[PDB]
Amino acid sequence: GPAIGIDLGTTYSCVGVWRNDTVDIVPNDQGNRTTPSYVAFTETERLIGDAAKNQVARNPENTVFDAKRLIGRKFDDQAVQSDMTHWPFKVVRGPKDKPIISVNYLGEKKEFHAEEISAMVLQKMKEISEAYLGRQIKNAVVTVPAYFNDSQRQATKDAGAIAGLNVMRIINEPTAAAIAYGLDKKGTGERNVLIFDLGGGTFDVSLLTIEDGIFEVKATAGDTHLGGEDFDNRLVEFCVQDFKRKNRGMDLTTNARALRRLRTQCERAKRTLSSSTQATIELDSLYEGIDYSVAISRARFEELCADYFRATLAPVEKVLKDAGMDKRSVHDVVLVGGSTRIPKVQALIQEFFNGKEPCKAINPDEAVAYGAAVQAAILNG
Ligand SMILES: Nc1ncnc2c1ncn2[C@@H]1O[C@H](COP(=O)(O)OP(=O)(O)NP(=O)(O)O)[C@@H](O)[C@H]1O
Repeated sequence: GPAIGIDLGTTYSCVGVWRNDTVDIVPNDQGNRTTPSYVAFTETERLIGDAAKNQVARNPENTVFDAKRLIGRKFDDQAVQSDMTHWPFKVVRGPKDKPIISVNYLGEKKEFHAEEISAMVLQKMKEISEAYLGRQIKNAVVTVPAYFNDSQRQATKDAGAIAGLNVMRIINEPTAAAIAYGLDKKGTGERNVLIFDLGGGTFDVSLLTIEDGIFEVKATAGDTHLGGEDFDNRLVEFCVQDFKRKNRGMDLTTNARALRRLRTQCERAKRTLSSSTQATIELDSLYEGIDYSVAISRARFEELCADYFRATLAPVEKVLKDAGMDKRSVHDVVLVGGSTRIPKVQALIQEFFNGKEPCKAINPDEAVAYGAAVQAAILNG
């Protein structure tokens, strides 16, 4: 049958298919090409994606996200123990030091491995692809960060198997982006490719070398706690303080629904600021019947995340140093991840590369899935 390519992201997942000998990115039920990597359990149903993410404030203990931060890892890992302190869902020690997510589902305590949560997200990707292609799908290529170990790779493959997918190969995310642009066919000799990947929760910089279609990850650097979510946090913080001074120090964070309405609008304001210089937040009866509105400029947003945007350049320096390579030696600079849509992030990378135009023709949050779909087709014959 036909083969698909899946980008199983920390915050958003994306699937690419083949129609008429080309790659199509599968739109979900909301017309979006990316789906939140969220699952939720209630007394009557399980919710996936947007439906799960939108009810997070109403059901925090049973809304699971960030399964990618847990997949193939051990319960006692310092990274796992640190992440657990910011999660409202319960994580316990299972046998063989395996993390167990503990929720309530259909009126009973239910346990899940991180790969069972990721399997739900992968099953949703299989469903939308089947609806889109009008046929059964099993063959897939699933991507992972280049730094993932054998345990994390195997657990991602297991998530695929639990979802009913035949995982033909687990490939690296930066390699998938390079494949998406046909960088393994661009010129003669050796090709140096830098993948600049800024998504919802993570920042990954990878330096690859290509020679005669063979890819080699030379160096990787980044921050697993730097993404679009942190930029929203800065906008949310600004609006929370602005409501305090407008309303005698009143704190809207005490009301989960009010904070969620604000956060939802900060996310949309941020997205508007990638195409417009002005964004408007206007929320009637936000907190204690008090109306809230604010005009947020692109300059203000850039000023609020000034430190974050600057900190993206250090891992670019780290990959070039680690490989003993100069920035002028890079033949292709590839923009990957939804947060690379931010004009200031684009301007900073281009300035660093002395005006060099990046590879950005493919939607940055779709490139990994696009590349995974190309690889899937090759492997499927
Ligand atoms: N037009 C836009 N302007 C600014 N940010 C955007 C825009 N569109 C999407 N984003 C951000 O893109 C992020 C999701 O990036 P995406 O690359 O889809 O996540 P991912 O694949 O799960 N990677 P990650 O979270 O790092 O592991 C969210 O924080 C969005 O707010």
